[PDB]
Amino acid sequence: VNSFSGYLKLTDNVYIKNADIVEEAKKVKPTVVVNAANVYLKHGGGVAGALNKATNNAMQVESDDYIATNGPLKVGGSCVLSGHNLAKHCLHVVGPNVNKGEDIQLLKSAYENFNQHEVLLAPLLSAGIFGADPIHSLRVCVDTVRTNVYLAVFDKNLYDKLVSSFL
Ligand SMILES: Nc1nc(N)c2ncn(Cc3csc(C4CC4)n3)c2n1
Repeated sequence: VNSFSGYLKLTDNVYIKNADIVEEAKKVKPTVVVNAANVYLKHGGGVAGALNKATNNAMQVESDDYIATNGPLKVGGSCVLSGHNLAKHCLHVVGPNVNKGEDIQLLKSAYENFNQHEVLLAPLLSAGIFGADPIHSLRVCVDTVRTNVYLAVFDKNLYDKLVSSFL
């Protein structure tokens, strides 16, 4: 038993809700919140900009030190950093950005990072400003993630479309 509430159950291990990942995180304090990161951990907009703002820019400060030490992530890769006031940990995952021409097949590699964590609150990778089809992203999530994932979908219209079209 865990503290997530109001989710619809899609599969054995995948759950979905129309919600603000920022407010969902501050209420739940999940062990892991997933950020829709880029390779530079520049948290300027979308989910990343929202999460970073909610941390009072502490996420960005920590991320800049990470990059200065380690260099950029790979597309499809991830790193674990602090969750600040939102979660114990933040798993920064780089899905391919279609608006940069990145290969959508790396979306499966991106979701594989979730399997290193037993339970996660997450957005749909490569959705929103990353330019992928959120319905494809949901299918890849369901077919790749085996751990327990709670997906927060900000847009109510999109949430209803994801549920109604789910096979
Ligand atoms: N659940 C939730 N909460 C927010 N506050 C929010 N903002 C943008 N998106 C959609 C989204 C999913 S992946 C993504 C980035 C790759 C660009 N953007 C949001 N989803």
